[PDB]
Amino acid sequence: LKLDKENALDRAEQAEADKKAAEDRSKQLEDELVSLQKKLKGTEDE
Amino acid sequence: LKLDKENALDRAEQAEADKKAAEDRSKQLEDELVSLQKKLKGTEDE
Repeated sequence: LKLDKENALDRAEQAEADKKAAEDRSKQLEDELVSLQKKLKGTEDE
Repeated sequence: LKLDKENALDRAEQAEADKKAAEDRSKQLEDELVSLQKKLKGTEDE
């Protein structure tokens, strides 16, 4: 049914939204591995 | 519709696989951020 696709799609769509969120978390963490590494090196340089 | 529960379920498996890969990266990056933070603080306290 449309409801089985809608539910499976909600899982897929939400999973894509969750990929966006998971990607936002991981790209932000990578940006923050850079900020932490940069700040680590900020502190290492200091 | 009829096969979309299946296409969307497989899409969800893939979308979940990718939100998971992004989330696994978030966790790995979270561990690295934290490691960098511990090292940053190692260097900041230093």
